[PDB]
Amino acid sequence: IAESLRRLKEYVKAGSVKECVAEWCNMPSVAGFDVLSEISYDRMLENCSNLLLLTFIYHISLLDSVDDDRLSKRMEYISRICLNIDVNDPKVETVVHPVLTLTREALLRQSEFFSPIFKRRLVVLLRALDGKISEI
Repeated sequence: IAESLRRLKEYVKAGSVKECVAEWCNMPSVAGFDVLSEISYDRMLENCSNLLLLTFIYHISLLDSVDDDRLSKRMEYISRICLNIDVNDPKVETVVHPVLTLTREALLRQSEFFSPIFKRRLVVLLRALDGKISEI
């Protein structure tokens, strides 16, 4: 964890966005997520491949923290990426359906422990994920 945090911190400073996301996905710690969270989702969309973006939301869905502020960031990243992602990109055709399915299931598995604010926010997020699965 500690070696990885050091790399993440330096990638954020340099503005190495893809590198930040890829580093965190390889070592998806809570502390690392908090460093990465300095990078807004729009920068991620400009710099990361669709495969990497799907790797990222999958890892966010598994992260074992339900703290309100952290969960807010978790859900915002997932929402924005899933609304932006082109589910018809051939490069992700063999992963996009199972990844969206696993992402939804992962969030539901944690949902009993979400505060009421985020139980309600999840209903909205699930609708967005289901809409993307509906396209394909």
